[PDB]
Amino acid sequence: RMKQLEDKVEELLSKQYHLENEVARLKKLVGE
Amino acid sequence: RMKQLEDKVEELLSKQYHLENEVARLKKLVGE
Amino acid sequence: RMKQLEDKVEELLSKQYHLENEVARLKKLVGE
Repeated sequence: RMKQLEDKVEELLSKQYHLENEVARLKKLVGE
Repeated sequence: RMKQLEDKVEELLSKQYHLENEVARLKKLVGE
Repeated sequence: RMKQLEDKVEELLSKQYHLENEVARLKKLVGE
């Protein structure tokens, strides 16, 4: 239970950090 | 309380996948 | 070890809301 969740949360958190860097870079292109 | 959690992570998993999809797509369409 | 998990589910939940917001706009801002 606990462990499984913990795994799945660090992965999603991992993904999230990247997703944000991408969106930040998308914002730059398009226009500020 | 653990099923609860499974439930919110369940939600986050899904929303993350549709987000990434949207972003990848946008990245493509936008271009430089 | 429970509060930690709970506290992480919130970072993800929090960032998730903001990112969907960011992309939703860029979408309209691109026509997409």
